[PDB]
Amino acid sequence: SFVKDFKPQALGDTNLFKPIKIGNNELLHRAVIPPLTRMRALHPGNIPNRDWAVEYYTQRAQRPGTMIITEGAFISPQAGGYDNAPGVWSEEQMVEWTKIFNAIHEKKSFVWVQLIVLGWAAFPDNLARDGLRYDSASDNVFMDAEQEAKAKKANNPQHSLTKDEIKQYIKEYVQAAKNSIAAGADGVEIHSANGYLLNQFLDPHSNTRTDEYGGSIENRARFTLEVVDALVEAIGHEKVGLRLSPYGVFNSMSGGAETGIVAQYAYVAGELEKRAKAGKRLAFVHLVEPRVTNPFLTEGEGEYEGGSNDFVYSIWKGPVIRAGNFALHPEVVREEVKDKRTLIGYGRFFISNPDLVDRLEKGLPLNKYDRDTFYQMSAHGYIDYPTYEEALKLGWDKK
Amino acid sequence: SFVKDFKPQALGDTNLFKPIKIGNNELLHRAVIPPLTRMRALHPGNIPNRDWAVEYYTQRAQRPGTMIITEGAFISPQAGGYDNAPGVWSEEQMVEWTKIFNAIHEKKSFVWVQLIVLGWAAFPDNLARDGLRYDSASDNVFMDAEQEAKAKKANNPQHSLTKDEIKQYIKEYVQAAKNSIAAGADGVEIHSANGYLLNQFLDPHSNTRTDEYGGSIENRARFTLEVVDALVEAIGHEKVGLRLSPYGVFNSMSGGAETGIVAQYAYVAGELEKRAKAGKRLAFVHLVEPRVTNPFLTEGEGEYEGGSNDFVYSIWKGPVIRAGNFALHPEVVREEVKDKRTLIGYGRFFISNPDLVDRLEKGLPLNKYDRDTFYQMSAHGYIDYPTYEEALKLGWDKK
Ligand SMILES: Cc1cc2nc3c(=O)[nH]c(=O)nc-3n(C[C@H](O)[C@H](O)[C@H](O)COP(=O)(O)O)c2cc1C
Ligand SMILES: Cc1cc2nc3c(=O)[nH]c(=O)nc-3n(C[C@H](O)[C@H](O)[C@H](O)COP(=O)(O)O)c2cc1C
Ligand SMILES: [Cl-]
Ligand SMILES: [Cl-]
Ligand SMILES: [Mg+2]
Ligand SMILES: [Mg+2]
Repeated sequence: SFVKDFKPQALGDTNLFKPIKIGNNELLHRAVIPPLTRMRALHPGNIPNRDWAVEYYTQRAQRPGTMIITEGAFISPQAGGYDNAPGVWSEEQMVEWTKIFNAIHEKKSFVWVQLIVLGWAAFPDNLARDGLRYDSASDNVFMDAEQEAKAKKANNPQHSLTKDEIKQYIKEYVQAAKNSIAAGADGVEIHSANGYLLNQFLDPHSNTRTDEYGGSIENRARFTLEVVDALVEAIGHEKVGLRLSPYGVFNSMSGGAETGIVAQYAYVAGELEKRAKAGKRLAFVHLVEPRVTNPFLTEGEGEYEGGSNDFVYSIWKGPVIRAGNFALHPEVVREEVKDKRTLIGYGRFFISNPDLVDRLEKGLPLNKYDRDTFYQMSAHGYIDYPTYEEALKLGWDKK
Repeated sequence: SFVKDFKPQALGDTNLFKPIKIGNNELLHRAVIPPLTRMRALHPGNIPNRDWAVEYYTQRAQRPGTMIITEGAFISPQAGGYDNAPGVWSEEQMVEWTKIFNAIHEKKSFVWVQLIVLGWAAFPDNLARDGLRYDSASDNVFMDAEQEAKAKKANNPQHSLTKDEIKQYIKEYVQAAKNSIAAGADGVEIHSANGYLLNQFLDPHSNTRTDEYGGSIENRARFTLEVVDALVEAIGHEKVGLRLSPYGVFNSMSGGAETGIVAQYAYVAGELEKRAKAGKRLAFVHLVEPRVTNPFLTEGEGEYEGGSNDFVYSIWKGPVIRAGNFALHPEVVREEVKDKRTLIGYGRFFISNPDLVDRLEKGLPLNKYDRDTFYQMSAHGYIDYPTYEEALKLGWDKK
């Protein structure tokens, strides 16, 4: 059915529908698909879903010139820990990714692989089964009670990364980015948000190290910036973006409660701009808004009104993708896109609306999303959400 | 005469005329007099002007409940180097300051002493005459060619402060703050802006030290925060404010050209908020706007449009005083004061309008200022600017 108490607004008369260049891609509009983990990958091997994944991305690539960022993909087995999320380290995986990339490109759209490393968000029992460590920045605070319980039962202690192990992860990032580009991707997004490994280093709560990788702003940011530099060198600055969530609390990050949090993120932005003047400007910075500090919470919940991402624009001078509760707030988008380098990521409503871009342009009703199938092993709630035309044929305007 | 091409607006219907508590003071409106060096102090002894200073402050205290921040006052001889700016270290000085404070309090207004240390802004030849060092954070870059010339002629080399010398300055700050409060001041403002000593430490251009006082964000901010803590301990958090100019380029600071500049200032703000939750919240943070990156330039010149101070509000949760080209822009003030903890500092037009507050309330014409007498040894352009009533009697509406 359609979202009931929503008054759509046509955004065709705004910059959301002005073309823009991101890296090597000529986007025809500024509605971006942000990375959305869907858990349809198959076990063993973390293989992109052989039955449905091409169709899912094809559907969502349907508006020509759409930028798509993939669901997070593990750079290596040690970086993983969810059996049904995909990786980008093996030939088996890349064969499926290549079909996905070809399909998106056939629709005249673009695809950026998000590269992820879970750290403490991983399931310790899955890792133990596979003889893998349970990693994080430090070893004196756990993510939450459920993870502590899983670690205890699995006899798999949260491990503070040694330096060489950080270097190994960097090696894996480089190979993963190379694999992605070689298989046909337009670029990669480095995930440094949402409480995953790089974020665990950035955050003073999860990072209590006393070596060069913690204990200060520059040190906490070291790992993230090393990955940025390794990837820019490997595949080019124009094929690399970075995702951050300064006010996020998901996966036990600090958010605005940490008074040093803006300085930490301002520093990272500064270092990117530094490189940008040094000739190596990233394709974009992608920010999760304080509009959504936890993506599991329904729209309008977990809003942080005490902080803004606007500080980033004073520092970083490249394109900025912003994501978080924008689908139901066209009045907010209308204002934000007046800035000529701002793009808008729409997550949950791209899950439920394969033709979301047409709907934004024309101010059409939106399909409600079904949270129950966000992470199901099913085609249902993955590839069977209707376009607006299909919805009308199904009589959804009458429900 | 009045400012010719200005269309005044009455601001009586805005928060600019809502009372607010700053430290121990119940301000009756939010138009603040920011610190304004006027160079009327007498030599020898850096003594506040025995003839005119009481009258000057009395005039500008005339609207009941006005917060006045004094011209910068040297904490010690070594901290000085301008013969005609006042100090707050000697009995001779404090006798004059006490009369000033009494006069302001008689008008039911408030007075905060700004404490300053010049560093490389000082005249090396004056210092050499008095057997004093020419100090800064470092010794490998000079402020400008004129200062280099003065240093050469005076045989007085720019000296990078040793650690114990930093400690001595801290001792002097503490005694200076005590002297101020004892003499009757409502509080002090720590000047960490405008390219003076504390700012010289904050800025990566002027601070190239490799010890604990430089080489990182935390280190560059160390001196400023040590002064803050020393003063909060000495006289109370409610009697202490801090002034910053993140985008300033005056006295050879970096401004927005430094990509790390927002992180540097965000860190300081974070540390203040940290103390604020630790029970010791400063009375205010005072910011110079990117509206004016150099106060010597006429209004509308030296504007930096590439950065905003708004980031501070995401971090620091106390009162914020903002200064820079607001007198001629009531339309901007009207918007900024919608924030209920924002006060507005008016510098140059408080020099020329002793009754500025009445004029802002009622939307009256403003007296033009005379830059030639900003720093003259004269009553002219100091205590002879007319109130609006006096201006009309002088026929200024006809000029
Ligand atoms: C089901 C689901 C899966 C997600 N997966 C990822 C992910 O793999 N990587 C990532 O950086 N963010 C992920 N996010 C966060 C989104 O990219 C987005 O920032 C968030 O949903 C807020 O935007 P929205 O209100 O438009 O949904 C996910 C969010 C949801 C709801
Ligand atoms: C003549 C003059 C003297 C000043 N003296 C000081 C000072 O002693 N300390 C300080 O922090 N700022 C000083 N400033 C900067 C002002 O406090 C204020 O930030 C600046 O003039 C911009 O505000 P305006 O446009 O309202 O004049 C001075 C400015 C002027 C024009
Ligand atoms: Cl799993
Ligand atoms: Cl002088
Ligand atoms: Mg169901
Ligand atoms: Mg004259």
